[PDB]
Amino acid sequence: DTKEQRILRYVQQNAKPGDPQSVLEAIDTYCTQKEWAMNVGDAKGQIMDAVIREYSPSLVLELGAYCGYSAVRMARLLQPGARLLTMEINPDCAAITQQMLNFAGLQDKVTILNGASQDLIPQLKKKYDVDTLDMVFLDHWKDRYLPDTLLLEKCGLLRKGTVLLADNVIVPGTPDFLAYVRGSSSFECTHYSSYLEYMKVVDGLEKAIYQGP
Ligand SMILES: Nc1ncnc2c1ncn2[C@@H]1O[C@H](CSCC[C@H](N)C(=O)O)[C@@H](O)[C@H]1O
Ligand SMILES: Oc1cc(Br)cc2cc(Cl)cnc12
Ligand SMILES: [Mg+2]
Ligand code: NA
Repeated sequence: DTKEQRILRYVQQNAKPGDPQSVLEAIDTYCTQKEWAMNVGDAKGQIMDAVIREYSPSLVLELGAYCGYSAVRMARLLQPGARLLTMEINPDCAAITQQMLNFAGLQDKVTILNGASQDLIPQLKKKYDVDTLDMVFLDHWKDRYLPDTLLLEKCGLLRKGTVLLADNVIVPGTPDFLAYVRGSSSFECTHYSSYLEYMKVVDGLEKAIYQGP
């Protein structure tokens, strides 16, 4: 039995089926009262909400699903017809995420892709008929942010206006990623400060808006 299963079980026992809000609230309650887990969380969730509302992406890509907290957070604000693709390398996490989406009633707006981002990204065009992305949420292994971003660039999946939203750019930290996007005229960056309450340390998100090549 694992932490992630315990989270899922707490939700099935306490949340209301078909109700994404109550699912979020239960995950936050559990991970705040019983055992911490690396969900983006409610504070950073507020920033993610504002971003989705401002840009109204029709096609979103998430890197790193874990227990589905962030997938549920975003999918619940998507407009009719909009969709979320989420890539998860670990099949145990994809399973928990799938069940979390099922319980929330969001399964028709979200598609889980099983694999490593770098394996799946070059397949997006021809296998999943993607033209370009409207938004990408990066929240997988920190060493992957930069190479995957350059890979997204090279496969031609970004367009002028595409919103990159990167979590944990301070802790554990993604210095090479930040240096690249902040350094580059191809991206316009904003930093959103946020505090990780359990670890009592300042973190943040970076919003990088692509300008084209
Ligand atoms: N290269 C990669 N491709 C796909 N998934 C990856 C990956 N590297 C790490 N992961 C997955 O990314 C997750 C990071 S935690 C993701 C948290 C989630 N976004 C939330 O806030 O709810 C883990 O489940 C891990 O298995
Ligand atoms: O939000 C987070 C906090 C900490 Br600490 C570690 C994380 C690791 C991953 Cl892979 C994704 N998110 C994380
Ligand atoms: Mg994170
Ligand atoms: Na910049």
